[PDB]
Amino acid sequence: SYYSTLQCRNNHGHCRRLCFHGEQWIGNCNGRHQHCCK
Ligand SMILES: CCCCC(=O)OC[C@H](COP(=O)(O)O)OC=O
Ligand SMILES: CCCCC(=O)OC[C@H](COP(=O)(O)O)OC=O
Repeated sequence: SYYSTLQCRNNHGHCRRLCFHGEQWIGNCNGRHQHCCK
């Protein structure tokens, strides 16, 4: 329930529903529609 979020944040990412301009969607975080944006 936490490891995808942690892996995202440990690899320069932030969990968002929509990535910011210039960010890449590299995986998902935990929780619904929470996307890892780097
Ligand atoms: C508000 C979440 C608090 C943790 C929880 O209830 O566990 C359920 C899921 C488990 O992780 P998933 O990525 O499978 O949703 O956590 C995320 O909502
Ligand atoms: C139906 C579950 C969708 C979760 C997903 O990872 O993929 C779809 C994403 C969901 O994120 P949204 O921000 O669009 O809701 O859509 C991206 O375009």
